Amino acid sequence: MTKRKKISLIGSGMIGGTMAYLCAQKELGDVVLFDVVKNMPQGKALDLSHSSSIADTNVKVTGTNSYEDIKGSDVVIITAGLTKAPGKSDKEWSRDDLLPFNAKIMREVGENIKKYCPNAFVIVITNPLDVMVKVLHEHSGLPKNKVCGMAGVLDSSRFRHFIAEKLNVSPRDVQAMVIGAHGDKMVPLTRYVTVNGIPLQEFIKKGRITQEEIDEIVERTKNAGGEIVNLLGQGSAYFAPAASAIEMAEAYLKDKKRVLVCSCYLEGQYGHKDMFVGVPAVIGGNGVEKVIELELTPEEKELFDKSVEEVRKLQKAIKALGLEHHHHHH
Amino acid sequence: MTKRKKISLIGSGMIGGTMAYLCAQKELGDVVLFDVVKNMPQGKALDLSHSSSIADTNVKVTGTNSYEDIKGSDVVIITAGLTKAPGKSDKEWSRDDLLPFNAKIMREVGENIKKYCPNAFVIVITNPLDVMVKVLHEHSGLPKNKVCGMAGVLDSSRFRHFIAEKLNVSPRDVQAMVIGAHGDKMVPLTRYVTVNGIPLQEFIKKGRITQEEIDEIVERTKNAGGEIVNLLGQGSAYFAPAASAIEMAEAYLKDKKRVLVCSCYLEGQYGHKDMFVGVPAVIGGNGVEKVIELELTPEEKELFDKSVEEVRKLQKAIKALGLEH
Amino acid sequence: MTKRKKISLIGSGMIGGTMAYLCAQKELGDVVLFDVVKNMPQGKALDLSHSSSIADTNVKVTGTNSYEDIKGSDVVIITAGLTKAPGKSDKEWSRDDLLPFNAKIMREVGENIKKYCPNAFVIVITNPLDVMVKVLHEHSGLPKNKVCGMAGVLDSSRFRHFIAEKLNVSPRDVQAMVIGAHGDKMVPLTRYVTVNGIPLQEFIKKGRITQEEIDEIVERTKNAGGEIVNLLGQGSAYFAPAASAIEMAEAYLKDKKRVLVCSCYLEGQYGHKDMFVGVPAVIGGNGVEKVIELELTPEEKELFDKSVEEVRKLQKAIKALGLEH
Amino acid sequence: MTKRKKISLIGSGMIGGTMAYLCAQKELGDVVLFDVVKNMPQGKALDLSHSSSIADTNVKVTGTNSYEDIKGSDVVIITAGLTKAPGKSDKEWSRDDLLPFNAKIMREVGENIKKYCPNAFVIVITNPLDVMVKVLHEHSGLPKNKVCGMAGVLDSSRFRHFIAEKLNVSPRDVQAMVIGAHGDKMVPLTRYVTVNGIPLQEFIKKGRITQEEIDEIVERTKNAGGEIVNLLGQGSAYFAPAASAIEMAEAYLKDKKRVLVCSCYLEGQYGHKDMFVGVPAVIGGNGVEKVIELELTPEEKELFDKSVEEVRKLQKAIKALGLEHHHHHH
Ligand SMILES: NC(=O)C1=CN([C@@H]2O[C@H](COP(=O)(O)OP(=O)(O)OC[C@H]3O[C@@H](n4cnc5c(N)ncnc54)[C@H](O)[C@@H]3O)[C@@H](O)[C@H]2O)C=CC1
Ligand SMILES: NC(=O)C1=CN([C@@H]2O[C@H](COP(=O)(O)OP(=O)(O)OC[C@H]3O[C@@H](n4cnc5c(N)ncnc54)[C@H](O)[C@@H]3O)[C@@H](O)[C@H]2O)C=CC1
Ligand SMILES: NC(=O)c1ccc[n+]([C@@H]2O[C@H](COP(=O)([O-])OP(=O)(O)OC[C@H]3O[C@@H](n4cnc5c(N)ncnc54)[C@H](O)[C@@H]3O)[C@@H](O)[C@H]2O)c1
Ligand SMILES: NC(=O)c1ccc[n+]([C@@H]2O[C@H](COP(=O)([O-])OP(=O)(O)OC[C@H]3O[C@@H](n4cnc5c(N)ncnc54)[C@H](O)[C@@H]3O)[C@@H](O)[C@H]2O)c1
Repeated sequence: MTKRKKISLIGSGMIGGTMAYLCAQKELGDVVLFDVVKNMPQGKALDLSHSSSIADTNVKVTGTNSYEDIKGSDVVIITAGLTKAPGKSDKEWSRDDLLPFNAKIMREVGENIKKYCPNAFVIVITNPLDVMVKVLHEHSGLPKNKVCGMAGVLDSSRFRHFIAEKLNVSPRDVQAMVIGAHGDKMVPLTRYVTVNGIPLQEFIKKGRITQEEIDEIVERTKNAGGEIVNLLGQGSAYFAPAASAIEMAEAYLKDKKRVLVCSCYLEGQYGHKDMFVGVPAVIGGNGVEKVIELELTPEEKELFDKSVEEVRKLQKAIKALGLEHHHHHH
Repeated sequence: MTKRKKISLIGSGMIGGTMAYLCAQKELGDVVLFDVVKNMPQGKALDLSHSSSIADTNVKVTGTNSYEDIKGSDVVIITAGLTKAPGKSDKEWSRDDLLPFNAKIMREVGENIKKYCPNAFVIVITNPLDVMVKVLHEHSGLPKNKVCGMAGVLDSSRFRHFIAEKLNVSPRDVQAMVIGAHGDKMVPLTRYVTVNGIPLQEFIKKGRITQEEIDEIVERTKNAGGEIVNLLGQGSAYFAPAASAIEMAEAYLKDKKRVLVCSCYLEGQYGHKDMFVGVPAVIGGNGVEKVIELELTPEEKELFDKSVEEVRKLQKAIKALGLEH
Repeated sequence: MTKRKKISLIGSGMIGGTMAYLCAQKELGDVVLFDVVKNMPQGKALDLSHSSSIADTNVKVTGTNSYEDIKGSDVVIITAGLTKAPGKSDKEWSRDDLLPFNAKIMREVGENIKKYCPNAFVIVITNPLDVMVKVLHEHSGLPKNKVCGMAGVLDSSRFRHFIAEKLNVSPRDVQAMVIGAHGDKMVPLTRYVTVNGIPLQEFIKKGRITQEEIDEIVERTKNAGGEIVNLLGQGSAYFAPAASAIEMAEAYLKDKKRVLVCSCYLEGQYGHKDMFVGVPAVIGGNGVEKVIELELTPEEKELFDKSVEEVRKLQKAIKALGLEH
Repeated sequence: MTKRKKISLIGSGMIGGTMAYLCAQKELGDVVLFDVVKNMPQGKALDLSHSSSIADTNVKVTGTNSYEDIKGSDVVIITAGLTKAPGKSDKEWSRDDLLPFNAKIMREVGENIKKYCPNAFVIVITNPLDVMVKVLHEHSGLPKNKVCGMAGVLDSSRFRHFIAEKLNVSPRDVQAMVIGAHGDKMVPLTRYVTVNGIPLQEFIKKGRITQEEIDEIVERTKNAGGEIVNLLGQGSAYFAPAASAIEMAEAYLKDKKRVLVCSCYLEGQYGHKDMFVGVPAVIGGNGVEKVIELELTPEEKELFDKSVEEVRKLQKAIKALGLEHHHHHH
């Protein structure tokens, strides 16, 4: 027969479980919840199985501590890693501090994807996002188009939400993109914000929103992750991160050709190569099918290049870790 | 108790039945299917009721030949009318030719809404759309914000589909608007086409689409209705018209504040007043909450004004039939 | 790349177009609308394509007059055929009278499936359903588990709707099956009707429904198709038939293991073999995965056997037309 | 205008947030997330707002620490309370130990519903469920039909899932009910389990499932909550509890006339009155529109009555708490 789709969630914490719940609600495919922690993914998987019965969906949800259970996955979504570095206050939370904790996890996960599901589409969520996706790509041996990072869909959703709230319109009808690194140097593209294709500038000229208010929204978008960390007190955001990665997964599974901002492998676009960074892309059954090259103004391009320089600085730290290949398997 | 929403579909032909099906699938509210043809709406309502059981939804679908069954409707959607004028060929199909048959029907429907459901949000579909909506409005007594015509969501869906197909991207990510009259002088707004906010011009510059291809798509959008009439051989489009009207209805029922192009009563926007014509609008729980006045270029403004002039010409026929002015 | 599912709809009339609309709303897969009428499926496909843009779904809808476009289909759903026999009144409508017109069409469709998409799961709708499915199966060469007819989900949806309406509960919570032939000798299984597993008998005992009311509902279920034919005046039911077939298709495409009554090839269950007739079945990725043999009472068994005998009589006509045996 | 529906979630912890996410996904109405903990509901509400933008839904999600923000709620769902009593091991987890912690919370919540949204339909989740719903009803002054407890939909979903898994059929097609108290003396109604109306017994007679396997499933259903507590290590189940309460809310909001097992106020049915206990009911726009009286056999009825006696024993403990009315307002 043609089997249900199979989605493995490497990491069964807050984002992992929430993504599994979306998969159950949406009947996307069978789900494997993998974690290093014993019993917990099996417990969440039982709860999620019960929830599938309530939803009248037909979804097997399996919890596991064994990588071999990811064999034959169509999609793999990776959240394995730490959310907050120890000995740091909430207010000084930085994704950058997670780097030395999370890089070695990416190598392990990569080696296991290489062994058990080398044909999967792989979405990395673990921070610091743009360099974690590079480590994973390097150690997994996957095709450049079959690995990407979730960040832009989340950052863009934030930008959209804040603009839509201010204008009092449906967020369906706001288009907004945030490109570059997933961090403080992300680049919300104000000039590209539209309301059903109507430039945001029209609304400014009509006095429905001011430049000052837009500038505030751009900064709120940059700071949104930390805003939620400060309010929650434990961990980080999960409902929107989960939804963002599932939107990407959906695009792959059903070959939708969505235009989504993701951290993608560049091969010369925007003047850069051999790194992953946030750019608009077409996502379909071939994975990252196209990186779209925006006609950025010199000012936007300078912001983007400065963003990329933050990824290059993190990449130097990854190199200073020294990670050998074929550590776990080959 | 708070009751389910009640949606009355005045006209139970192709579009009306298809809209009822969406209401059953989406569990939007109870549905009244009204028509002047005896027994037909009752038959469709039984079929639709069976289909709600299959969908596991909770929807009463009532077919009727009596206007009294529209009492208390939250939303009324009007498709009553002819699709093709008697004695005309398919090749010469024109929405304008429907005018003398359908205008009288709008008057009658309006009179009934006025007594039975004056607080409804009313969506007109019957062609020729922009003048039909004005007849309905005038004879119903409804507030200007509580009546509109479905056209621009359909015309825009065509523009979006054709652009998305050429670019090979999801239509979710194509924004395209068509404003003006729902007819040959509709105005597909090429300058406003975006792919997730990215101007279509960027894709031209990169050679992903040519200006000639866009020009073809613009004309294909204008001609889409008659293309489908000629292909089908019977009637006219209905799957997309139904979905477009239901999108509008959902925006009202759930106070969504959608930005949708609809035929709206103008009160000076674009330099025009006291007609309905297609414009971007915010649709929510107060109906047409705002008409958005685009910063049209002089050339776009001219195209819009020539579109409005087609509505004004049709309105002269309405006045000459004794149906208002 | 793993491609989208491909669903071919052989017949692009009322049911075929409505099923395409569900596929577009539900984003089930790309759709091919095939018909012998030139240009009509192409027109509907354009309309449906526009409607997918409105739905924000990602669905190619292709209309065609060429069987070659069914190549590689995952699912094929067959509605090609007549709905009413020429020269008969509505009051005397009988599915049996369609047999000599529609049987030849099943042969032709089968021959094409055999070369172009022999690995498809095939759902037959064309009437008279139980014998049409057997002609298709025989001339297609498909495995017995890969072909079935849609009938029992529709008949059961009617039984469910009528019971749910009388009890004033959600039809989600009514389980009712109708087995046997899709015709006047269908068998609504009163003893198996439940409300969330609670036997209907409990509601009789409490006076929420009477035996006379149930008896009326049983007959209304049997007569439902012809009731809708008489009300509509044109054609026959389509909203519930479409939804029923799409429910079946979804069970296959997503390996759901739904328990649905379908016309299935019997291999000794109920004491019968080598015919298709309505039985409860588990539908999943291997098609008809299991026929469930109910513990019928002697009286129920007799009703089922008399239903099977109606299929056997129709099959004699099939043999006499030279279409198998 | 006719406003969106308004759903207030009193308690913004694991179940509360998860219910808010379902409301955002399903576009059920605007959501108020109330909690006594400062900042946390506001943080979750931001994350959920972002997720609504991703979902293309039109949902306002507000976090609050003020009861007045529940004014005009159509539905109120209460999870306010403790999940695990202190100083107890996971293996000895009991809903009964939560009683003295949670009763006073119910009085406070009730008094505020009375003041701010007396026309709401109220779904209680806080354990120990059947007596918490009684405390809430007593102190809120709501109509008997406008308050109920979520338990049976969850317990029944579990019974359904386990049966459906064993038979390898869609859980849509399994009907199973668990009635009585939400605890160890719940009563899974084996005789009423059906597969599209086909008695489970047919499947036993055909050898597709054994009585021994059914008996195991009945006990697994009784123990399911504790099973998940043991596996998770922290807190209790949330994905299915949330889904269960939203299914009940949906039934109300859209007047669906669903047949759902809920903890309902009895007025003589089953031989009992003036308590809430799990029974099948029709749920629609009038709330609990009908309690269905099953034709229980004497053996099933004995199990049900013993279940009710557990609720009566908890109720005596509630009485021994002594709670005065008009403590917070009136
Ligand atoms: N974008 C737009 O605004 C579109 C507009 N249309 C128009 O919508 C209208 C309906 O199209 P279809 O549903 O396809 O046509 P249809 O012919 O299938 O149905 C029209 C129904 O109106 C009924 N009707 C006629 N006079 C009536 C009366 N006084 N009251 C109640 N019902 C009455 C008829 O009996 C018939 O069932 C046509 O005028 C057509 O031109 C259609 C497509 C797109
Ligand atoms: N429960 C059931 O099994 C139900 C069965 N039916 C049956 O389904 C069939 C279709 O019903 P509708 O869609 O309402 O009819 P319809 O008349 O609207 O469409 C049938 C289509 O089949 C096409 N067709 C005829 N010969 C063909 C050929 N060789 N190949 C391709 N297409 C061809 C026609 O041109 C037409 O478009 C009828 O036989 C009807 O009795 C209908 C309702 C319920
Ligand atoms: N936009 C973004 O890209 C974005 C947004 C939010 C969170 N994040 C990141 O996502 C990651 C997960 O966040 P969360 O809230 O789900 O965290 P969490 O702490 O709730 O869960 C992470 C899980 O990873 C597991 N884990 C640790 N090591 C592992 C290993 N070697 N293999 C498998 N599992 C392992 C842990 O046991 C834990 O269950 C964090 O790195 C966080 O910074 C990124
Ligand atoms: N089937 C059932 O009925 C069922 C199933 C699961 C959980 N539960 C119960 O649901 C309740 C909630 O579980 P959870 O996992 O969401 O717990 P949780 O600890 O994650 O959240 C409970 C929240 O209640 C808040 N709270 C405490 N006192 C409050 C007050 N006076 N007002 C408002 N908020 C207050 C807390 O601050 C906390 O955020 C528990 O009592 C648990 O036993 C019942």
